Amino acid sequence: KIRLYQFLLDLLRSGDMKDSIWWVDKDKGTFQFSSKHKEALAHRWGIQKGNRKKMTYQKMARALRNYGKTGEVKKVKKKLTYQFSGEVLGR
DNA sequence: AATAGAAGGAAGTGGG
DNA sequence: TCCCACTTCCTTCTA
Repeated sequence: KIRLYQFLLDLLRSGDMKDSIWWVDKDKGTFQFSSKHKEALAHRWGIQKGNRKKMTYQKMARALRNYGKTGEVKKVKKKLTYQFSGEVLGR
């Protein structure tokens, strides 16, 4: 199965949920979720994973925070905004 | 109060 | 056995 950060990067490259997620500065790898439409994207993540329960944004962001230590995704001090690492961006 | 974003400890589930 | 990569649950704090 696909990793959460790759799922998000794939969405950003494809544009298929442009109303739920978008680049802020793609050169830097910063991206931002929609306040009003992020849940639809969280639902898709859960369904792609086949999880038992409905996925929520809160649980999705809980997983996102676990990347902070290893570095694939880091929280940015801006509403609903995160940043991929250069390594993730290159791959 | 109502709403929302952000946080993380702890325990459960998957597939190695 | 025991880590992977989250998922789920619950509670806290700030704005």
